[PDB]
Amino acid sequence: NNLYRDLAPITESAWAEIELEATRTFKRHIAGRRVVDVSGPNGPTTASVSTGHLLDVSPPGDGVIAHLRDAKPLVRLRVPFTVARRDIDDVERGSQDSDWDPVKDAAKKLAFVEDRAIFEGYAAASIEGIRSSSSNPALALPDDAREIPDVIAQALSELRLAGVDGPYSVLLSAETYTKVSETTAHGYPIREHINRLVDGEIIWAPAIDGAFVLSTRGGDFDLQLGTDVSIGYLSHDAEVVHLYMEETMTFLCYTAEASVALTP
Amino acid sequence: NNLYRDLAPITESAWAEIELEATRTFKRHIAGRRVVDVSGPNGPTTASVSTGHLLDVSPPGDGVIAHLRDAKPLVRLRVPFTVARRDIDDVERGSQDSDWDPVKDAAKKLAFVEDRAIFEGYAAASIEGIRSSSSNPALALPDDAREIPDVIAQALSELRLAGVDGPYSVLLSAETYTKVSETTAHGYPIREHINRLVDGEIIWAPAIDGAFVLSTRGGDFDLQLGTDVSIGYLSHDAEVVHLYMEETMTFLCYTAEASVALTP
Amino acid sequence: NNLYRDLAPITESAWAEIELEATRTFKRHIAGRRVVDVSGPNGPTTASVSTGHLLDVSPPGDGVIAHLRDAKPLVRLRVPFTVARRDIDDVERGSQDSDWDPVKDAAKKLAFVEDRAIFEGYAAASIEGIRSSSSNPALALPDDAREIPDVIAQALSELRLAGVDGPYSVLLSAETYTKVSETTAHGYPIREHINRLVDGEIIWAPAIDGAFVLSTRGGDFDLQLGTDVSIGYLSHDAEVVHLYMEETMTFLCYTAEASVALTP
Repeated sequence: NNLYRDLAPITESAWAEIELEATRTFKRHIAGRRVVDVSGPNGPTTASVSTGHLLDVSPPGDGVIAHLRDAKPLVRLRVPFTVARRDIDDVERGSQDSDWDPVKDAAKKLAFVEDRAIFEGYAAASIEGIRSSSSNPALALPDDAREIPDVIAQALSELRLAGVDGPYSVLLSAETYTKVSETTAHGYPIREHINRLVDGEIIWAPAIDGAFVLSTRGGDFDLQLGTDVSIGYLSHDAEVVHLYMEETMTFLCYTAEASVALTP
Repeated sequence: NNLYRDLAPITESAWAEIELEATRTFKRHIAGRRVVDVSGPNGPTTASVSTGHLLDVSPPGDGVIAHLRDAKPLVRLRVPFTVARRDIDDVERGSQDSDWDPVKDAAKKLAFVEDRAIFEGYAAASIEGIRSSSSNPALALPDDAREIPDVIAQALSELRLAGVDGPYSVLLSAETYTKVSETTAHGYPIREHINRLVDGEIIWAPAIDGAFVLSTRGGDFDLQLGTDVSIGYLSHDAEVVHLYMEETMTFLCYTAEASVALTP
Repeated sequence: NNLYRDLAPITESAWAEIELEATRTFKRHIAGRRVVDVSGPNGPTTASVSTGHLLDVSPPGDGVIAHLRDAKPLVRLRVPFTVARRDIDDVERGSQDSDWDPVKDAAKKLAFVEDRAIFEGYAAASIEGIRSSSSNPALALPDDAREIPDVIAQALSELRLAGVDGPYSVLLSAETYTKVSETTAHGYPIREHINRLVDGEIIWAPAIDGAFVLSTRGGDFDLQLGTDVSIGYLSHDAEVVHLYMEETMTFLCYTAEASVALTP
């Protein structure tokens, strides 16, 4: 009800088209949710996640010991966008090529923001990313792609020597993903070697910079959602309708030695 | 299990006696829980209470609007105390007059701390009390007790003129309670007049300073408990056992004009 | 009962977390138990393993022949470690990132000790390892990884010429494992060649020095356990709890020509 979608001059079919486009774009442009554990929507009443720690505070009086409970607040991210009214009206007339580019742009922006917060951190929201939280030393991606299989093999060894078990996955930036896809060593593609090195999967991650090697055993990275991605309405005009894409979330990292970062 | 009561050299009967004494003392010395609404124990995993508000924060990037969710953290209060081992051992021998004075002192201290936090506030825990949160102007208790019925009648009128309804209750400090109990006007006790003025009850509140006139309709004052009063064990010796009384709580005031403070 | 875990100030959830971490780390860091035959726990009353041989001794008197029965005693290995009490207490408050690094370190130390005893021997315990017990001549690992497939093929031939049958497995040190994983010959990875040479499996063995080629038909290597890995409690303080990881075991090698050692 807080979305006020009933006040928007948008028909049911137009809403369905917009939602389909947004879902497709967000699914295509998101990679963090494919590795970390998602704590599903807890409702609009959720404002923070309890960590279970205690913080020393001044006692209310003599002879009393006081401790505050520690919690991490959620953050709400809102990406506004605008949709032309003629495109909405053409849907009911059988139009199959309505312009939903703003929806795609908003979905891409929200997905990139979420991925960067998960992996690179968001200081204002008190989110420490996987890269900063990792304790394993960071490796460097080689200049030539033919050496990528070696470095990924060095990281895995680290994860094995730290006691971290379970399937291992590699998240590669767009440039690194393309380089690995097209590179061959004496005619032998290097993807067929990385696929054998890694028993998990290679993930298309267009939002990160370098590469990440993580252990997907479970219980190391938790994305807490208070509210999942939702589309709402602000106002409209004789020509345009103003909507927004919204999400309330936070990220927590528990295991520091379950990730290795390969810098560019 | 976190109380570690199984490691203490205390028998079941001694535990029962200690708990009975603590419960009696805390019930006798507490007055805040008789007026405000208690949100019962939510378990050890509760660290904060969501308020439903939003705080502006710096956006993660251009074209995005960010808001943090606001929450009030809980605070844990711990009052340690010590019990002699001979008194514990005498319980199994049929002793009916074991020394539980430390338990009573700890219970009184915890109850007074909780009452003062509810009514006078606790800045370090971000708790704003009923007195500071109230918007109605504060009245002054008269020098002579015979005029107390008039001032209480002035406060009620205020509560009526602000639109606040429901039963009205008066919390009186120990000195004011005794003065009202013993005072008479031309032989007519003033308690029989205050009882007719007030359709709720007169509450013995030995922790507050002056007096409070509140509306007990409901939904104005909320004491959130993460964990109720519990007794735990720290360590022991050949002569003494070290225990503590613990409670995790916070207080929230919603209706500012549902209370009037009568200063001493 | 001899572990005295009931005296420890540790809750059930903390015990579960500690045991889970220890099991994960030990499973990740152990390789001997994946090849040899494990004679399961026989109970605390087991003190030695009978070999079935006889030792000449001085007769008690004229006209009598005396022989002592030969047995190999078990050895108990204990690795103490310490855990902070605040981390234990945070588990009941919903903490998901408690510090169990000491448990991981103890598990790694115990696993490495057991692996080195199985493969390199432990003279004080009268344990002769696989390397010293082997009768086949030891080969040398080549300087360049591209020649590793050849040497492993030389060892297998030896095992075939000695009459040893059954699946063959290769245990590689961490360095050799990584080298084999990353090395390629004219773009063709050498793992795809070693996997075809060997009909068993390639085992990650971070405790051994060079490499081992063994026959896993069965009945050649026996790890006798009197008591499996178990966690016990020694004492505690106001800040820390002292625990230990314990195991009673011995190792026996029967077939001398069922193993080949490739030195670094």
